[PDB]
Amino acid sequence: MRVGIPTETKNNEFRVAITPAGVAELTRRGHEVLIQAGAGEGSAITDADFKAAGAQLVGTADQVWADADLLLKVKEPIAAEYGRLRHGQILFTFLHLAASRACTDALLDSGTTSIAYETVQTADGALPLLAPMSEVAGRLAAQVGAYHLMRTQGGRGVLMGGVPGVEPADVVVIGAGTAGYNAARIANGMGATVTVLDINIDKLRQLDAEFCGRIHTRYSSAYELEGAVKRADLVIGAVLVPGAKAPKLVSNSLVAHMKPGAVLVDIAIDQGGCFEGSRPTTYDHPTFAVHDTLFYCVANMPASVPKTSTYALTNATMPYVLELADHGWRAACRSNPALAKGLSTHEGALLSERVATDLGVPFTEPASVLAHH
Amino acid sequence: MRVGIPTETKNNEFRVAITPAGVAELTRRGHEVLIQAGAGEGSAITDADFKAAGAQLVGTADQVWADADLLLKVKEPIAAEYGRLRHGQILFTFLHLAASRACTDALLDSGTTSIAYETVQTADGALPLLAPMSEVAGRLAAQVGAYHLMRTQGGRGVLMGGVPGVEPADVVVIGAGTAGYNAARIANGMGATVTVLDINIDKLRQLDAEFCGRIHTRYSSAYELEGAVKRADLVIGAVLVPGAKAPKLVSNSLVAHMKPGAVLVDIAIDQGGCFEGSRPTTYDHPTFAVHDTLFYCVANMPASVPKTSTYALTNATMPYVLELADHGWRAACRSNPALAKGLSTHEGALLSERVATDLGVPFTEPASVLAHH
Amino acid sequence: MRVGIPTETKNNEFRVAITPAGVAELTRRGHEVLIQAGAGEGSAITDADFKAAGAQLVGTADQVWADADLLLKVKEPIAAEYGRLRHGQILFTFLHLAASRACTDALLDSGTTSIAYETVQTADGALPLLAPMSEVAGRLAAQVGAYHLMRTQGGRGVLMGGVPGVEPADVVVIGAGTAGYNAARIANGMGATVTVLDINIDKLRQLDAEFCGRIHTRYSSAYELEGAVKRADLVIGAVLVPGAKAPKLVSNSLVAHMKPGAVLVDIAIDQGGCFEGSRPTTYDHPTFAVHDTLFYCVANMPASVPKTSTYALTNATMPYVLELADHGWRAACRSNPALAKGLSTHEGALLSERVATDLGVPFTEPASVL
Amino acid sequence: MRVGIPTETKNNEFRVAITPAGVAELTRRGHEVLIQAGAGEGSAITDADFKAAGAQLVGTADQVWADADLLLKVKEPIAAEYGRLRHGQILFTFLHLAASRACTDALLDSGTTSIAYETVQTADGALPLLAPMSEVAGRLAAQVGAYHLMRTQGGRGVLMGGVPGVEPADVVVIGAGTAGYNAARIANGMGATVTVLDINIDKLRQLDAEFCGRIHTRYSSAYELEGAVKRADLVIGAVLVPGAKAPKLVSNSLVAHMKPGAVLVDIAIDQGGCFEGSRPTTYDHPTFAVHDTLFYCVANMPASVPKTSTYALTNATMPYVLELADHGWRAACRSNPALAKGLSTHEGALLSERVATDLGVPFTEPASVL
Ligand SMILES: NC(=O)C1=CN([C@@H]2O[C@H](COP(=O)(O)OP(=O)(O)OC[C@H]3O[C@@H](n4cnc5c(N)ncnc54)[C@H](O)[C@@H]3O)[C@@H](O)[C@H]2O)C=CC1
Ligand SMILES: NC(=O)C1=CN([C@@H]2O[C@H](COP(=O)(O)OP(=O)(O)OC[C@H]3O[C@@H](n4cnc5c(N)ncnc54)[C@H](O)[C@@H]3O)[C@@H](O)[C@H]2O)C=CC1
Ligand SMILES: NC(=O)C1=CN([C@@H]2O[C@H](COP(=O)(O)OP(=O)(O)OC[C@H]3O[C@@H](n4cnc5c(N)ncnc54)[C@H](O)[C@@H]3O)[C@@H](O)[C@H]2O)C=CC1
Ligand SMILES: NC(=O)C1=CN([C@@H]2O[C@H](COP(=O)(O)OP(=O)(O)OC[C@H]3O[C@@H](n4cnc5c(N)ncnc54)[C@H](O)[C@@H]3O)[C@@H](O)[C@H]2O)C=CC1
Ligand SMILES: [Mg+2]
Repeated sequence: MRVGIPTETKNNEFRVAITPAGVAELTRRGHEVLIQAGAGEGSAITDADFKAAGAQLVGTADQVWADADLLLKVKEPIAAEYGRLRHGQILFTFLHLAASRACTDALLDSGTTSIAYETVQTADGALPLLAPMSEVAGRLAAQVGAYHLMRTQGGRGVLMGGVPGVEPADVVVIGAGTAGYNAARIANGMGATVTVLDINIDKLRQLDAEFCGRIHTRYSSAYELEGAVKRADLVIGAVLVPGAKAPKLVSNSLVAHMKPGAVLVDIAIDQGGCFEGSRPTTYDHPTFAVHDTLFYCVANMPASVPKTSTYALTNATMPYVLELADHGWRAACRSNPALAKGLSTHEGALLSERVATDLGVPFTEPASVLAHH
Repeated sequence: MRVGIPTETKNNEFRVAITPAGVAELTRRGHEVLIQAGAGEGSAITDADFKAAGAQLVGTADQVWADADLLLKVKEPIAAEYGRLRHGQILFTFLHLAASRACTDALLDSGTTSIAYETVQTADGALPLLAPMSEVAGRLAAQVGAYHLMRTQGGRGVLMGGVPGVEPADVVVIGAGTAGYNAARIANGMGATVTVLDINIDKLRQLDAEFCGRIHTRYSSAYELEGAVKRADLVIGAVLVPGAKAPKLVSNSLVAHMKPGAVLVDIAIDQGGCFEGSRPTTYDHPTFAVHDTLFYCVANMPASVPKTSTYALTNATMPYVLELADHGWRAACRSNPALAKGLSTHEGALLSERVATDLGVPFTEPASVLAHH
Repeated sequence: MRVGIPTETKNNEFRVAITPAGVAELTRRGHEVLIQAGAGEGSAITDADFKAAGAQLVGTADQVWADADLLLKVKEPIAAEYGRLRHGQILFTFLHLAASRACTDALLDSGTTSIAYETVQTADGALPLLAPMSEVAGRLAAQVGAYHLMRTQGGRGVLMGGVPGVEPADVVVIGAGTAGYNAARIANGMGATVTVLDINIDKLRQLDAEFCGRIHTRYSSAYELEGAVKRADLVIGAVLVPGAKAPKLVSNSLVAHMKPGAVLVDIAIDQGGCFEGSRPTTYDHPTFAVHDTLFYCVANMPASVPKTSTYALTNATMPYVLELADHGWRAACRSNPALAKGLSTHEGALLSERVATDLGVPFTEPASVL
Repeated sequence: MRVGIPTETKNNEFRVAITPAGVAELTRRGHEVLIQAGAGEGSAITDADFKAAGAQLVGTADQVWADADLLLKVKEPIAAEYGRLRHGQILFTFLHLAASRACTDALLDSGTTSIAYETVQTADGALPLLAPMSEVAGRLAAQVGAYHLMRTQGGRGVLMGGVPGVEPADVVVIGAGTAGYNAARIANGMGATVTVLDINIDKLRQLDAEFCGRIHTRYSSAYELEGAVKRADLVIGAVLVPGAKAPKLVSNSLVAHMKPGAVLVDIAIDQGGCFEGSRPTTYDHPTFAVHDTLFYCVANMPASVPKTSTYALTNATMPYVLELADHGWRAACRSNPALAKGLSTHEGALLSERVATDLGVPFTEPASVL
């Protein structure tokens, strides 16, 4: 088949959905790889690099979308792209549909077959395609929160680690999964006093073992979260219900009780945000004020480190890409239950139950389009 | 005596040279404390805070300078303050004279008695007043370097710590003293691969013990510096020869051979900069390009974290401030050789040999102004 | 029943198939334990140590083999022992039958019932009796790579950990499984800069968390693998692909590009080696040159630390030995599918499909004898 | 001035007294650096590497010695080199003149000015040019001890780290100084249970603080030492008594009570062993039996890892070398009392009191030549 990779178009999106190694492997398997000229430049992959691997370089985004049977992207199609969505094409990208009725409507109305990276889910419950991005986003959350804590950024004016005799920053991380663990680890590596909250006590046990209690753990209740957030210099919101809209855990009323100059980084903004006051921001204008605090709500965090994140992502996705290319969406999803959990839309049908409930749209069973005859 | 603390006037300087605890202790000792209205607001110390501790709040900077027997500051006087310098006043602050003939001439021509925080030196050779600021600046250098490595900042687009399976940032720190050690420590905590260079092998031994060889150490020669710098994503310049102009260790020629979008943070900018291309920058406009790299050269780094740095500084300076108030400069310096080593100017005489050598200006022995009659 | 443990007879094999602790447990359960005099001396277990535990010490190998209902060994029987193989006896040892037609035929001709340690396999797919040997081999690879890096051994002359101000050895481990993990851990403890490569990202993620990034991890793409190997003073090959010969990941062409005196330790030599240029070496002549490089490829690494290895193995085999002794092979294999997976021969029948196809011998389904 | 570096000519000596970094610093300052073709090959430094840094490479040892004002070496001049020693040249190398009347007399007869690396000494009493060699030797001790513990080398057959469920090696380090600290650190990083003994309780506190109690510490007495050694798989002797030969802390009688196959590495063999049974061993035959134990006694351990050792040493000597070249011996020694402590010979006068006492030669006070 033809697999196509357009340039990413979201604000400051420097990533690309394939590397030369992946192109050479698709070409070796008999596939045709079409890449928009310049697509890899943000990640320092030249057109010449992609060409040497076996790709054909096309001039326009229109032609990539039109000719590709399998379309690989990094982020979700935005408004100026909805017109390129096709019936009978497979879209394989991050989608975050529970957070976007407009994105969902566009996919459904086009009749396309889309599979979301972030809902591909193995039997142990892990999300292997989201994982590398959560690792990047969590590590970044610690450094951006540290940066915005500087008084020159409107922040409280506290050094992450303090210095001998002087208190460090108090950091609260909500969520002890991939992003929360990575945020906690880097914040702790910067010398900050880190508390992590989760409702999953086994994830708290993992953190407790790994850092020998140096990273504090608290069972997450409204009662506990409220007290921890009031004491915080920096709050990192890192919760997830897979494929679903994030719960609002930090109320604006609570934020009104925070220290002036406190910073809140909502990593969960891609799924709607776990702070009441959260709304999507961009790398161009990443922050806004709520009461006396600073909110940071960038929904494509890993875009700023594309030399890291482009490879981290494709290291994980390529095995699924190869199966989709070789066998098509239906056979690949039948052969691989984890891939099938990524099924999002097909021929006008919403195949995600959580997204269906979250948006108030009718739900079609994934087992129906995968049923045998 | 009257001890006067004006508002700092350097770009983004939120620190103040005393706290209410210090003010209360001088007042207890029978000294009058004059503070410019608003001097502590950057460090969240209100005029009310200073008044409750016993300070007289004054409206203008002109009055503080004119009335004060001992004038406490954080940074060196700048041009708009040159006219405020006075004969018969003791000025106690960070001076960095070897890096400013203009500041030196202004202090000499005024006839003022000045004592540099950064040359107060104990018999073991340590600089106890520079140290806390070096700790702050070193920790900041790592977080600020990480930030500027983001592609959105014009950086290489590499995450400090990488993520599993993907290479982390390569960080080179020049200088294994207080600032370098602290920069290495934080960069390493962020997951970067850190190499520290020094000519002092016992400082390398210290780092090797502390992080179990996780922080790499290399004997500093031009040859090792070159190889190290060419491989670096982030270079942190942290060398010092106490009281002297910093040596130029990274040439513009070497910078031309660096990776595109590499970041170089010159902490040693306050002594003239240890990179050939360094010139002083501000928190408003901190970076500029040299060849295909970004230089960061802020000479007042600890100003961005005044909640940490004002307290760290005053924790260290206050013991000396008390001796100067109680006994005046000559008796205090006679009784404390460490304080005497900070002596910089008196009545048009330059009392620092390193500054005199580096500026090509006549030197007068500190012992001669301290001699008994 | 009677459990017999003879002295190992293969060259440089100093291990033994039981310790005093296992002897005491068998004996407490009512079993007789027969041990050949001197069997434990290679592993620093004296005859007195075994007797104190309850063993009957026996003068000759013949008597042990003759009187044992269950015969425990470390290595496969070799040619001078083929006549000792016995119908109605259970043999439990490392067999590696796909590697020896001679051994397979001897086992088949003997009518004996044999169970191989290396194919005992639990439901998650782990091999609990190979595991301890992979741990030992991994840890040894770091120590032996360090030694051979000394210029007096023909290596580059680089100390694993450097000294302050001086560059440590650059160590690359290919494979993040049991042996590779253990290799990485010790080499990192010796102060080397360690990079681990794997195609399994979960295993890299585990290494990253455990050492907080001290041990570097790279996804095993051709570009990353070749880059890492070119920079390396020491390469440790610790790859296994289930059911297959080791892939040749390091080509002679790549080796021509390495630093002179660089050392390559191929743990996976027991599956053919994961370097193009690997071939079996010996404790007598453990290294050979390929290009300007030193290869080390010893197939029986754990034999070199028999005091450690004997305990690692027998701690792992113990629960299976106790079930076999208490219940007999058929009931024990019926009750424990992990054990049943080790079933190798019974009464002239070959019970492993992999061995059967590899050797060109008729396969008999294990279900048919159970 | 002209700084000359000849090839080392002692058997198995493959270090060199300068690196390209050193050559570049000397040449940037306007000095001429002359290096015998092939001098750095043992340390993986090619003639090309030296030339690129600014060295002139010369075909013969004779030319280097004849043309050099400052002659840098690693070992003492040997008999074949006595004819090359010159009045008006400065020699800077490890000399150990107390150990050789023949070398001392050749230096005196020649009229040469010589400075011993090993007696350069700062005010706190430290020997900064011996220090990197003690670091290398201590780290090497742990790796070679691990290797010789293998049963295939005649050791007990014990892996340093054990493996889960199995006992690690018991390692005893005698001396918590530079070599001892470094041996303890590497042996601990290999997973061994390490106990360090010293009479200096402050060195013990440093070890306790730095490894959080994981490295065990015991006050050194004959009684404690007897107990520790009897439990040890590996003993590392790393004692130094300033101004004296190594005390014999481990008697042959004690060695008789040790575990069979225990390994003892005597780092202090250069002063001429802290074990009663120690005698010089060689890289050809590095170990020998005492009772049921294996002794390792190599007097030049750092020559094993020349790439590491050369850089460790020459990074240490570099600032002294730059002073000598920039300012000549007289001004450099006057300005640096540490450097002056290394003064050995000048114009037939012997400037070390210790050497003059030991050999029965007249002593000339170094201050009288300065
Ligand atoms: N902004 C960006 O660029 C990126 C955002 N993300 C987002 O980060 C979020 C977290 O991702 P992962 O850490 O990979 O997920 P994860 O599933 O590994 O962890 C989420 C954790 O939140 C916990 N949790 C759920 N509800 C909770 C509650 N009410 N109170 C306390 N804890 C609760 C869960 O128990 C779980 O341990 C997701 O929305 C993900 O899409 C990920 C990558 C990039
Ligand atoms: N920009 C800012 O806001 C601040 C700057 N600083 C500055 O940072 C600099 C370093 O301060 P500290 O770390 O406290 O000094 P320190 O004395 O503790 O350490 C300096 C280190 O540089 C090494 N060094 C000197 N010359 C060298 C050479 N040629 N090559 C390699 N290494 C060499 C020394 O051996 C020493 O270990 C000073 O200039 C200090 O004033 C300190 C605080 C704030
Ligand atoms: N020489 C000796 O004396 C001994 C050798 N061994 C052998 O060592 C080998 C490794 O054993 P274990 O560590 O227990 O296996 P394991 O199954 O625990 O791990 C092997 C790893 O190799 C990885 N791998 C596969 N293909 C790869 C590639 N292209 N690049 C990088 N990594 C890749 C796998 O993903 C897996 O994580 C086996 O052949 C085993 O029999 C074991 C004991 C002793
Ligand atoms: N074989 C070789 O190639 C090399 C040998 N060496 C030798 O290693 C030896 C040790 O050197 P360094 O560690 O640098 O000396 P060091 O002075 O740093 O430390 C020696 C330690 O031995 C301790 N010690 C003295 N008497 C003791 C006793 N009765 N019990 C326990 N501890 C005692 C001292 O308190 C001191 O802490 C020296 O003889 C040195 O020449 C050094 C380099 C290479
Ligand atoms: Mg000079």
